[PDB]
Amino acid sequence: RTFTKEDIRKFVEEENVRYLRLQFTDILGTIKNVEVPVSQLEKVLDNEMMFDGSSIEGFVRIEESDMYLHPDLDTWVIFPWTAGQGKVARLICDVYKTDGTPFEGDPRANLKRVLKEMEDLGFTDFNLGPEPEFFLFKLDEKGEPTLELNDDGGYFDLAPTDLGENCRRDIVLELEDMGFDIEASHHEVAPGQHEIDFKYADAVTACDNIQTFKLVVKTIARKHNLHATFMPKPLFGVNGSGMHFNVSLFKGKENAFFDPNTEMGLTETAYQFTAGVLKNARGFTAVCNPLVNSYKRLVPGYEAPCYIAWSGKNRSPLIRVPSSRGLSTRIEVRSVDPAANPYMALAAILEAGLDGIKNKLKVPEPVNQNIYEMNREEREAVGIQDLPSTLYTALKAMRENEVIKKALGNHIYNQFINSKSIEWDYYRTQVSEWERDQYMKQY
Amino acid sequence: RTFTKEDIRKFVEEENVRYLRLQFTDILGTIKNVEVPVSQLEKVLDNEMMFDGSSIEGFVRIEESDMYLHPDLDTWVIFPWTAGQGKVARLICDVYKTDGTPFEGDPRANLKRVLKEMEDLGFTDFNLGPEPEFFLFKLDEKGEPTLELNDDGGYFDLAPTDLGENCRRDIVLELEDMGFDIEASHHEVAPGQHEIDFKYADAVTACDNIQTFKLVVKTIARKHNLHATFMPKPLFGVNGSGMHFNVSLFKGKENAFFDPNTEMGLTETAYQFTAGVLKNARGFTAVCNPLVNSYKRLVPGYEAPCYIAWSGKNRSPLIRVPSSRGLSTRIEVRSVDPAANPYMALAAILEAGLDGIKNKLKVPEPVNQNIYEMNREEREAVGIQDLPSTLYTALKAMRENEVIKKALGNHIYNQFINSKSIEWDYYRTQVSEWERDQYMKQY
Ligand SMILES: Nc1ncnc2c1ncn2[C@@H]1O[C@H](COP(=O)(O)OP(=O)(O)O)[C@@H](O)[C@H]1O
Ligand SMILES: Nc1ncnc2c1ncn2[C@@H]1O[C@H](COP(=O)(O)OP(=O)(O)O)[C@@H](O)[C@H]1O
Ligand SMILES: C[S@](=O)(CC[C@H](N)C(=O)O)=NP(=O)(O)O
Ligand SMILES: C[S@](=O)(CC[C@H](N)C(=O)O)=NP(=O)(O)O
Ligand SMILES: [Mg+2]
Ligand SMILES: [Mg+2]
Ligand SMILES: [Mg+2]
Ligand SMILES: [Mg+2]
Ligand SMILES: [Mg+2]
Ligand SMILES: [Mg+2]
Ligand SMILES: [Mg+2]
Ligand SMILES: [Mg+2]
Ligand SMILES: [Mg+2]
Ligand SMILES: [Mg+2]
Repeated sequence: RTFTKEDIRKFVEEENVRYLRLQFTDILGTIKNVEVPVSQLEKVLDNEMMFDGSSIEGFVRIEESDMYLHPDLDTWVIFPWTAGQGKVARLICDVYKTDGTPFEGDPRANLKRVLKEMEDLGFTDFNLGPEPEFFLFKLDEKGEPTLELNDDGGYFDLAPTDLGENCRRDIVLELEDMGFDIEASHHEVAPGQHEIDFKYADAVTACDNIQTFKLVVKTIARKHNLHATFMPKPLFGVNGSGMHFNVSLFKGKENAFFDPNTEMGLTETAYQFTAGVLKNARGFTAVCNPLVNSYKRLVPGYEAPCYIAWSGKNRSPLIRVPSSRGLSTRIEVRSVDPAANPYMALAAILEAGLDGIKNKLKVPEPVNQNIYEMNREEREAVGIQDLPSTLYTALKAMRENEVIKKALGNHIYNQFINSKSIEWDYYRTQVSEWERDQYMKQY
Repeated sequence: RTFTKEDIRKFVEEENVRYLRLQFTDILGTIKNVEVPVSQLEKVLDNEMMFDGSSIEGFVRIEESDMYLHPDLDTWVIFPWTAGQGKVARLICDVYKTDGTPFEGDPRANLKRVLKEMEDLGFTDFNLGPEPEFFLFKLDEKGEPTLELNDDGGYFDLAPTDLGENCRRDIVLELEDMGFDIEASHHEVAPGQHEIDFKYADAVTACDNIQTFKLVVKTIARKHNLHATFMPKPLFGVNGSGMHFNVSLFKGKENAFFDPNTEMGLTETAYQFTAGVLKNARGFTAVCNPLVNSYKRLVPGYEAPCYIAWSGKNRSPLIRVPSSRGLSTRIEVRSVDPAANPYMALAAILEAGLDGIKNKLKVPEPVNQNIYEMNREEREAVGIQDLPSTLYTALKAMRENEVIKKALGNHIYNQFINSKSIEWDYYRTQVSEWERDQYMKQY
């Protein structure tokens, strides 16, 4: 069910592939890659491809720059928009040190580490169905983006109110040709916003999917004279974009979250799992919402969470339980946004979830109600805690949580905190057009 | 005949449609749809598939916000401007709740509910032939509509006075290749105004016929560098657009409105029905004219109604009985405008008419003169009421009518009152440039 070096060797000759892209993911969720001519295949498969690690965000220092790429052969895919003499294929890679030690800073591998912990606890797969929503801006004279959305449409609109109809069709086409099992395509709430959904996959595969997804969304958009962006809240007073993380544990072909006995079809594994996410949600939101701009979307009134609670069929809370049951039984962690590093965010959610199982915690009361229309002490009554309000308050929540530190390991944890703290302090000393428009004449 | 799943399956295979487009309508009459690839065909046909009802206007709240779609299979249609590999079929859907119940808030479901009460009183089909007039404006360079109209032509004008022949011929062509029975196209009275008529059909498919028609006109208008608008009165001083509702009852392929033996040629069933339409007109005007702007159409001098009355061959009253008889025999409610939600409006007029049959009401006598040149005191004489003049009074007339509260059921009634009252209380507060032009120098 895994591919061998000779599997890959045959694909390269069958489809007459000309170039290889070796791709991997830094600490910011940003995909990086070098292209080699397929004449270098044997170097690729014997794990002898090198790059400057010091030139990558959350990696090594300049005095130990050299690092290697190790291709995960299962990640093979060919880019259905490439020619015959320019056919390009891809391998996603894990990062290693010169000595053959896998890198403590690799985000993909760190998720592979946390998934071995769920396995020793008796679960065969951790499935994630991501929901990355995006905005489409128009490009100008000289190719750079503008602030003019591509339409003034809204949820489930059709053409011409929704003008990214063709562009979404082109993204489904190339994606389907890449082995994506697409599920739905539609205009989202906010003007210019779009959603394309695809079937869930096992943890490592799902993240690889997100990275591919972004990759295809952005380039096809450019071919439609549009600029795509996964920024959390591009604009005040409209819905932001969130990368909902639908998750579930399988004991093999069977969904450990589903109960065919009860009226709400949830097992107590699932209740325990949701318990852990809720307990540790403060500690992991810096990682699921790692930009300053991520907290301009965690504001009430736009179907994004602000308050740690769970409920079914309810889109105001941090955890919605969608109505589907059966193999589709899942918890939806709505706080995640598309700027998150998927590998790290899923590591976060998984180990928080595994915290609830290993510690057999009982879940709080479902908040079956519109949490926005609740006031500070009406929710303080039922024990509903807030998520961090700023990126600075999110990191502090991180420094004091013990689970996110285990889910990330010491390197990523420190490199993440060190970067984002510098990030905050550049922001914190910016003077906004807001401050000037409100304060330059008045005072 | 009536299509069944495997009928659906075979058409999908035999035609290689790659994409389903599932559509439903919100309270404001606006079409809503999601694209899903044919991968998901079986998830569609098992009514297994969902959307967010709190982001549909006039539907559910965010706490209870998960809803499903049941496709009406008889609505299968392949878009004749989608080639292979990008070929889209459509299915109109009904809307269901998480408990498997139809949604009280579905406007289409509702028309179906009322049509059931029509089968009670012994009628097989309620046919409607709609007449959705529209305007075409010129786009500017960056794609947005301007206030320059496409021609300056009149009723029945030719090219080059009429510069919409070519936009209309393309509309007519796509429409026939979607199965429409087109009956005429021509320039309408106002400059830039156009009409395309088509055969009547049963109530549901006719409202479906209107939604498709609207979507196909706006699409093709863009292809021609135009903006189609179904706004009732886009410009002062020249006719508005109406959506004439031509209706009749059938006792099984027999025009129940046609009496072959009498001179006028109407059965007493047709008379009773008009009595009910005429009695309840004020109560259903808000739903037939839901815009502030709807009421700048409903003003004398423009071939559009403003007084509750009925006449044959006569184009001033609310209701006109056109000369044609036989199976063409119909009443024409001329108040309807194209911003009206088709399903709701038809539900409203269907029950008003039913109100008159069941109670065997008797018809006001016809007003066989140009009822725009009758003085308020001359009209009060014969006992002729006025239509509501503002959306606010129309809402007042609606809150005080019992037939309309039962045509919509409480959810649609309540949702529409609420939404439109708010739409008014913004309008009533804005300062018109009319006001600043007459008053700002004089005072
Ligand atoms: N058992 C499961 N575990 C994790 N994700 C799942 C499971 N079943 C379905 N999903 C995922 O949840 C996603 C949610 O799809 P979507 O239609 O976007 O739901 P909504 O938009 O209503 O939250 C799908 O992408 C699917 O792959
Ligand atoms: N029995 C009927 N019931 C409802 N509509 C009908 C019937 N017979 C004809 N019609 C419809 O009336 C419409 C005529 O519109 P049109 O020719 O524009 O009339 P007008 O003379 O009012 O412009 C068509 O949509 C046609 O299908
Ligand atoms: C209507 S929405 O509910 C959009 C939510 C918002 N944009 C956010 O996640 O921040 N999401 P979904 O795809 O789950 O229906
Ligand atoms: C000549 S007109 O009579 C124009 C009516 C106008 N546009 C309105 O109903 O507002 N309508 P029709 O197509 O029924 O002849
Ligand atoms: Mg070697
Ligand atoms: Mg291709
Ligand atoms: Mg979704
Ligand atoms: Mg969404
Ligand atoms: Mg979601
Ligand atoms: Mg199923
Ligand atoms: Mg006509
Ligand atoms: Mg007309
Ligand atoms: Mg007419
Ligand atoms: Mg008789």
